[PDB]
Amino acid sequence: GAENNMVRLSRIIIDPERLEEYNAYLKEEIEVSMRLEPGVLVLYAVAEKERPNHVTILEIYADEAAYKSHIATPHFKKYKEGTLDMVQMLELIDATPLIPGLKMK
Amino acid sequence: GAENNMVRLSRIIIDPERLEEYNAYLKEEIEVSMRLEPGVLVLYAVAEKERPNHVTILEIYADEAAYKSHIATPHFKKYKEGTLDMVQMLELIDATPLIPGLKMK
Ligand SMILES: [Ca+2]
Ligand SMILES: [Ca+2]
Ligand SMILES: [Ca+2]
Ligand SMILES: [Ca+2]
Repeated sequence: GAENNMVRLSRIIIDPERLEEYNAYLKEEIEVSMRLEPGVLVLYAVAEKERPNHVTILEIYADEAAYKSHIATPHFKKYKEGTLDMVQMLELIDATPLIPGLKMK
Repeated sequence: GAENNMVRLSRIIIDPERLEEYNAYLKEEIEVSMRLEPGVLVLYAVAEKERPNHVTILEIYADEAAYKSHIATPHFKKYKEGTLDMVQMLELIDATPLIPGLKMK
């Protein structure tokens, strides 16, 4: 439920020359995850308008089991392997939501 | 609709000695905004577990008119004035969602 969801921010810097390829892989992998995995509650990615190769993803998983299952999926594998040479920085920020379970209108 | 929503990340660093007071003001202001303003679609605040005085808020407004109305409200005023001496850094990052209108499950 809301009280044990794993919430994380991923902050990524992508090689500017590979940004189109990266976005193609990322968008597909998010779409498949949202479609197929009940434990993936959101993968909400945004690109900074001033620096479009700086992407932040708000990640909410039902629990750590859901997260571990997610990173074993073929769709996550395709993304992780496909983009390995495109990522310049990856920051993984575990976080606590101020209002657990707050949803978008 | 999804295609003209104003999406922004606010990254804030709060004076560590004022963090409890800050969170009280922030949580109240988010709760009131979500309750009262149809144009505030989400204010999803998280605190970094390693550095709890580092807060990131995913902000989604229906449009720029909704945002301008929000910052004129008495509840936003109370928060902005109440926390003015507690904020050490404020970064306002306009952003483009990769999947406009994606919602949390
Ligand atoms: Ca849960
Ligand atoms: Ca390069
Ligand atoms: Ca809109
Ligand atoms: Ca201090």
